[PDB]
Formats: sequence, C-alpha cells, structure tokens
Amino acid sequence: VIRHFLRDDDLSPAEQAEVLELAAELKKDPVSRRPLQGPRGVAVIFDKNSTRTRFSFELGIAQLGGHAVVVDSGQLGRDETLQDTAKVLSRYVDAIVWRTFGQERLDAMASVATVPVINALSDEFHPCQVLADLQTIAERKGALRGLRLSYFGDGANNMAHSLLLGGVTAGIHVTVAAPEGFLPDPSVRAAAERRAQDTGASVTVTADAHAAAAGADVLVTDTWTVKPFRPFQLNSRLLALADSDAIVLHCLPAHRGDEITDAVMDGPASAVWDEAENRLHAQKALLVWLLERS
Amino acid sequence: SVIRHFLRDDDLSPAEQAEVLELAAELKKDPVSRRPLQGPRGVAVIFDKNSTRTRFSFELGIAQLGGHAVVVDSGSTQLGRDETLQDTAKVLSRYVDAIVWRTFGQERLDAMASVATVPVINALSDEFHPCQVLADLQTIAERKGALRGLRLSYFGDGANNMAHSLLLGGVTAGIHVTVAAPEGFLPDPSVRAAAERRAQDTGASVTVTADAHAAAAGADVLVTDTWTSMGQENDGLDRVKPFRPFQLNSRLLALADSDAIVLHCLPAHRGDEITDAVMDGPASAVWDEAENRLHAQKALLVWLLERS
Amino acid sequence: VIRHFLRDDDLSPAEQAEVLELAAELKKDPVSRRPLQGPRGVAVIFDKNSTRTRFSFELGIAQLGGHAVVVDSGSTQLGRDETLQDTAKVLSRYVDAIVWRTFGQERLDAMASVATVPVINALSDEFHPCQVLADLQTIAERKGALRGLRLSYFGDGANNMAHSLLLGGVTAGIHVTVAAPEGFLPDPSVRAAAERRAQDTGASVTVTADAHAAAAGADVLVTDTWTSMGQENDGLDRVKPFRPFQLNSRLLALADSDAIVLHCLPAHRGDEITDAVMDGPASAVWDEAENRLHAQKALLVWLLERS
Ligand SMILES: COC(=O)c1ccc(O)c(I)c1
Ligand SMILES: COC(=O)c1ccc(O)c(I)c1
Ligand SMILES: COC(=O)c1ccc(O)c(I)c1
Repeated sequence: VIRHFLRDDDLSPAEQAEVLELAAELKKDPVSRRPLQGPRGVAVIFDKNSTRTRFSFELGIAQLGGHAVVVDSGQLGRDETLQDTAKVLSRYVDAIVWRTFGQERLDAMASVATVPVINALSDEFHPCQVLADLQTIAERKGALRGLRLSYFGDGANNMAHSLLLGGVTAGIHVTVAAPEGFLPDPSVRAAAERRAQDTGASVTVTADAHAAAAGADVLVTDTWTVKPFRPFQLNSRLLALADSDAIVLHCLPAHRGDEITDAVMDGPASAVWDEAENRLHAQKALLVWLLERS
Repeated sequence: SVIRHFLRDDDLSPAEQAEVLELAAELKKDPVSRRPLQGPRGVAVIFDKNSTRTRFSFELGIAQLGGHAVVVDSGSTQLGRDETLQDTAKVLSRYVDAIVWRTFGQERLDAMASVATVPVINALSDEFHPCQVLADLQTIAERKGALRGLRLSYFGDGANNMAHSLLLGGVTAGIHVTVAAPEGFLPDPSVRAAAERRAQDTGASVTVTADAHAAAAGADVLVTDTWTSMGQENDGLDRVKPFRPFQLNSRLLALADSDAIVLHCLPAHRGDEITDAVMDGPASAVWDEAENRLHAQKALLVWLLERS
Repeated sequence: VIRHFLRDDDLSPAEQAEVLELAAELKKDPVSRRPLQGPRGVAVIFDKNSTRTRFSFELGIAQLGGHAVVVDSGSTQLGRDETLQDTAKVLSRYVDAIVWRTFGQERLDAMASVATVPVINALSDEFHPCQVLADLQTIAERKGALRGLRLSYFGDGANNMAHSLLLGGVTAGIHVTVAAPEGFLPDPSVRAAAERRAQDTGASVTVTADAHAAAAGADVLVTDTWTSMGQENDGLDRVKPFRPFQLNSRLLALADSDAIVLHCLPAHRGDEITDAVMDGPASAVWDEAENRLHAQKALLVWLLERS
C-alpha cells in the first residue's frame, strides 16, 4: 500500500494533476502543510552529491515540519544488504529520498522499504525536475493539456526520458529533437506512447531542430555532456519559430553559449529562474502527497 | 551539581540505569513529550570515524528533544590535531548542552569528560558501545518484561566493544551474562573484574567460556556481532577460523529456551557470525533493537541533562 | 537596497554600534528574535571548510528560527559549473541570506552585486569581519565603551584578522596598532581605508615593527596564527620573522595593568601565544569564542531587517 515515485509514470494522469495542484497551493502557503511535525525524519541520501537537489529537499522537508538527515557521497549497500538498510531506515524516517545511478537499485530499495522512496535524480529519470517544469508551465500558460513541448540536445539522458513520460502524462505533445547517436531508450519511448493514448498527447522523435521548434509552446534543453549537438542549440533563431508567448526551460546549471544562448536565457521567454524555485514547491507537494497515501 | 557523563555502561548505577530504561519506554510511547533542548539548544555530535546509523539515531533524537544537532564528520580536523583537546572542550561547552562523540581510545573520552562542563556521551568507541546496550536492554524488556535474572549469552569476539558493554550493562540490569569466545579473544581483564563486582550488587553473574553449545543452553537472549572491526582487518590474524564454532545459527538457537530472542548490533555479515534463517526468523529482535537506539539515547540525554 | 557585510567598514560607526548592541541583547535572550521563522533558509557555503564557522552559523540560524543549508568543500566550487551570477539568482529564490567562506574579495563582490538577499563574508583571504564583531563585543563587555581604547595586534600584519582589526577597530573609535615584521605589513588599500574611517571616529592607525612599543600602554593585545594553511607552501620561513612578536608574559606586562588578550582560535600554544597568557587572568579568548555566535546572529538580524 506504500507508494513510491521512481519514474514520472508512477503517477497516473489524475494523480500527477493532484500533485501539481498541491505544488501551487504550497507555493502560495509554504508552511501550511506540516505532515512531518515533530520533527519526523526523512532520509536524503546521495551516492553522488547534488547541491541543488540538497537545497531543494532539505529546505522543503524542514518547511513540512520535518528534519532531513542528509547523507552525502562521502555508500548504501557496501556495509550490509540494501534490504537490511531499508528495514532500518523505515524505523527512523517517514520517507527515503535517494539520488543513485541505476534504476535497479531504486527498485530494490522500493520493494523492501515500508515508507515511500523518491528518486531524487537518477541515470534514467529526473522525475522531480519534470514536476517542477510542469508547475512552471502551468503558472505561465495555464492548462497543460494539448500544449506542444520540444526538448533539444541529448535525447538519451534523464531529462529527455522524464519529459517524455511526465509530459505525456499531463497531456503534452512531446517532441525530442536529438542527433542519431543520442535517442531515447526504446522501452521509455514505448511507455510514453502508451501513456500518451490515455491523455490525447503524442510522442515525436526527430533530428530536425527547426521542425521541433516550429510552433512549440515550450522549448527545453539541458547540458550536453560535442559537435553532434550544435545544430540543436536554443538560440534566438530557433525561438522565433515557436508559438507566441513560448517559454524556455533548462534544469540548471547552464553552459551559456553551448546548449543555450544568453539572449534566450535572459530574454522574456526564459522561465529558468521560476523553474529552479519550483523544485522546492513541487518536491514538497510530492512528499505531502506520498505521505498521506502511505 | 556534578556533571554526569556516559562513557561506559557502569557509569550508571543499577537504579540509575532502571530510570533511564523506564524513560526510554515512555519516550517510545510519546516521542515529543520531553523538550529539554527547546530553543533550539545545541548538541555536538562528533565522529572521529563516521557511523551513519549513529548519525540517524542521534540527529533525529536530539531534534525530537527540541534541540539542534551539529554533526561533525571526520572530514574536519581530528580532535587534538589543530588545537588541544582541552581547548576544544572548553569552546564546545560554550556552544552546546552536551557532546556526543564516536572516537577510538577510551582515554580520549575520559579527557574530554574531565574538562567539558556539559555531559559527554560515548556514541561508540573501541572499548565500549553503551548506547547500543541501552537499546538492547530496552528491546529485551519489551519482549520479556523484568530483566533481573534473565540469562544472556554473547557469541564471537569476546574483547570487542559489544562484549564489554553487554557484560557491564547486562549485569547492571541484573542479567546473568555469558561471553562465549575462543582463546585469545577474551574480555579485557579490567572490564571483566568491573562486571563481576557490579554483578555482586545486582545478583547477576559473569561467565566466560569457549563452549558455545553450553553458552546457548537455557539462554533467554542470544547476541552476536561482526567478528572483525575495520581497525582489525590488518591485525595479521585469521579472524574466521577461530569464530566459526561460535556462529549464531539455527542449531545453536535451538539449544536455547524455546522463547529466546536474538540481538545483533548492525551491520550483520550474513553467513559469518549469524545466518539468514536466524536473522530473518521469528526469534530475531534486531529491527526493534535498531529502532530503540533512537528511544534509549533520547532517554539518556534527557536523564543526563536533568542531572547536569 | 540590499545590505551586505563583506568587510568591516560596510557598517558605518553608527550601524556597527547598532549591531553590537543587538549582540548584547541576543546574548541575554538568544531565542527572542525569530526573523527566519518558518523555517526560512540561509545558505552557509564553504569554498574551504571551517568547523568553527559552521557551528557558530548553523546554531545561530536555528536560534533565529531558520534552517541553515551547509555546503562544504566537496560540492563543485562556485564558478566551476555555472556563473556566480546564475548561482546568486537561484540562491536568492531559496534563502533569505547567503553566508560564504571564500578566498579573493572579488568573488564576494560579484555575488553581492547581483544577489537580492544579504551576502555575508564568513571568512575570506582579505578580511574576517564577523570575528572582529565578536572581538568588539568581547572588549565592550570587559571594558565598557570602545571609543578611545588602545588595541595592538601582533604577528602577520597582512592577514585577514589584521585587516579587519584595522577597519572594524577604527570604526569603533579604537586606536589600532599593527606590530608586524618587514614584508608582512597591512595591504595599502586597507590601511588607507582605515585611516579615512579613523578621521570620522577620532581613532588612529599605527604600523610598527617595534613590538615593545606596540604593547606599551595597550588596553587589548591580539594575535593570530602566523600561517594559514594556504600559506604553508609559500616558501617563506614563517617562524623566525614572527618570534619577536610572540604574545608572551613579558610582552603582556608592558601593557596597561587591566589589559585583555584576544586570539581567534585555534591557537598554537608556544608559537604566537604562550600557555601563561592563554590561560591567565587577562585572556578573554573563551568569551571571544562564544561571542561569535551572538555577534553573527546580531548581524543577520540587522541585515535582514534593513534589506
Ligand atoms: C536549489 O539550488 C541552489 O539553491 C544552489 C545551486 C547551485 C549552487 O552552487 C548552490 I551553493 C546552491
Ligand atoms: C538508523 O540507521 C540508519 O537508518 C542507516 C544505517 C546504515 C546506512 O548505510 C544508512 I544510508 C542509514
Ligand atoms: C564553535 O566552534 C566549535 O564549537 C568547535 C571548534 C572546533 C572543533 O573541532 C569542534 I568538533 C567544534
């Protein structure tokens, strides 16, 4: 009966809508929900450090009344079985937030822990970032369903997979614009196409950056790590092809002049700074929502 | 009032230990009902060698007492390197209401405690692990009731921190403690004599034997621990062959009382000191035991702060 | 506008007095001010770790009702994977203040130029202005009014404590003397800024290699370690030049009979200061160490309400 959140499609379309609505309420009233008052603990474990993931989660948990126990990459599983660690953590904390690499490690922890496990960021998915992206799109553009989103650059990385899955879950027509060596994992693509039939969305994968941008409502990129990606740069030429009032997203950090140009990132279509803040609100909502169902 | 420290299990008298364990039971039922550190007031939690389960239990426990744990890993300069230990203790005493320290040699804890003007707690050391044994006693009481007169046997390395603390903390609770260990691996003589003298006051006893089967027979509680600490991996000994007859396995457990329970200071190395069947079977109390580090350490801190 | 505290003369004499008054009030009532209730966040960022800096700030923020997010060395150093400007914009969305221990002053200036929350220099190569606030609180509680006191600092005259004692000291009206050997003198820009500020407060600046003249008639004697970790490979013999400037019993006996002794910890007993001086009746190093908690909480309270 314990819900986990390891990939974007772990939420149904109706569940994802609940979490995003909660994120909006929490942005307006950040200390109104105190499910962890006590404080109750939440584990925030990094197999590899991520300062942005730490600020977001550590502050968010505290604003829910809890105390985050942050374990930096100075690992889980060397000492004892992941199953034994999961059993003990379940006695100390009400949720486990974990940044690890392979998906099989997250699945293993989730199969044994008796508290919710959240994928903070992994090799294959970045589902919390995409919740923050969807919150940012909704507050700038309103209804998500039927919007057109294009992601540019490395189509094999965790953002491309999560934009496909979380995007179609929200009714967004998602396009990935990527060069040949760097396309979405085929099982993720197939999961996105199936979910997309439930929401009226669709999946497109192309090497044509110009067609990806033409008519886009949301344009997204991410760092590249490098010649194959240059045609996919978000520059101002690409952005003129989009629909009026298009918004640009980029989970930070950005390498200005590589995947994105100053003019795009500092211009009026950029929503990168609101996007960064909304990681706090979206992750708090996810936690609140998981905790009440577990 | 004198400042009370908790560096070894016998730092509590039998009556004082009973007060702490009763408070641990109350705190398990009502975990935010005691707020002596409301403010927050600080508590230092220092690791000369990192321990992640010591971290979760103390960091959360201190927060639930209303306090704020300042957690210092060994990534900082080891205490005693950049400035004297006495200088550090004097400064710490201006910032925090208690000092929790995982360190190696017991003389370092003694030194800190002699100069600090706030309680010092041994979170785990080479010679003792008294906080773990408080959690063990809480767990035993939960399962069996009165501790006085129970029979507890520990198996494996008889000179490690858990053997020493089970001796001292166990006899302080009135438990008849047996250590089953091979020759060359027997309890420190000073700790054994201290346990024998304390056991006189409680009606307990101390037994040390190389006969694992005899130690298991009639026991109410069977305990083991890893055979080798990190610092012993390079000591030159074969640290498998001497201990294999002391494995806590189904055969050994079946020799004990039908109602016996099994304890183990985590992490366990399954297949070495304990088997999967025992670890995962119905006699195992290891998960409740791990949880009770939280409650027993909170009780200890509440009790020390009130007396200091 | 947003106020920052990057060096000691970022506070005017009147503003410094307000922060020091607040520090005394917070020492008496340490949880009575809750500007960060929520909790609101405060970033505490270390380009190079300092355990003493971390404890003081982490507890202080919590006692203001906030939650400190501590970033130790081990994260990618600010500037490596992203512009300081971009990091500052994102930080400003998460926290109500940025406390940063870094190296060159230009990095602090850059952060403060674009951050929309107060930026505090926790400790840097050029200045240690939070420690000097704690020193001034310590002197005030031991001596009363600061104006007109005579303070002499001994040792490396170009380190961050020498620079902040000059600037923070003259801001408080203290006559500051730096006693240091040739080649280890205060930065000229810092000395000139102190000399300008001293005209406003009736204070004065003296730089001298004459250790006995600097101790004579002093109300406060201060020293610091002769070498920072980043100076250990600079090629200099960093012991012989400084031995004449040791804060020892003979040097203390030249000062005013009611003189006090300060040293931001840790001390290397036997080098810059002796056991007899560290542990005798003139030493105020333990109160000084504690007051870093109260002075830093005061600064945060004051910056948060002005910004
Ligand atoms: C939410 O993330 C942050 O606030 C953040 C990002 C990058 C940084 O280098 C630092 I320090 C903080
Ligand atoms: C109470 O102890 C724990 O919850 C714990 C133990 C071991 C670990 O490796 C980790 I991550 C957490
Ligand atoms: C405020 O500074 C301290 O309290 C402190 C200083 C040095 C240390 O090694 C440790 I642990 C704490």
